[PDB]
Amino acid sequence: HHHHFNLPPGNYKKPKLLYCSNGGHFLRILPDGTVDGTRDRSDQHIQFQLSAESVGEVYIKSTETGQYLAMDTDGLLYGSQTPNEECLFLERLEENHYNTYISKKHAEKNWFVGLKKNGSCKRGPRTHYGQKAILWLPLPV
Repeated sequence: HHHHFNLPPGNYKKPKLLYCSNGGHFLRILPDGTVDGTRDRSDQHIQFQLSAESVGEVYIKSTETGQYLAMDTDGLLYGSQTPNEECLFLERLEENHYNTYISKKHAEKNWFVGLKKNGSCKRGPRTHYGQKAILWLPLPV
């Protein structure tokens, strides 16, 4: 392992919203596969169903479009129609409170799922431990 194994409490029984502490945005995957953040709580594309592959490994799937959150070879997030190796994330506790999601594929590079204060996605290499951009709070739908 290249990372710790402090896991967050909670389960995957129900869908959730993923709120980024940084700019207070909800993660969003639009129909065309575009990923970004929005403050609009009434958005129909901010609801996600998380599921565990192995302990601590998860898929993040849009309940509205069925698209899986994924990070490509150059670190950009995108919505995938089918589950693949780029869709697996290491879900961990951070700052004893928040949830972080590390690309499994690029875990050695410490590429995280994260949003900038303006709600745009951070590219893998631009993320790192210590940033507010990578801190998530899972909320009930």
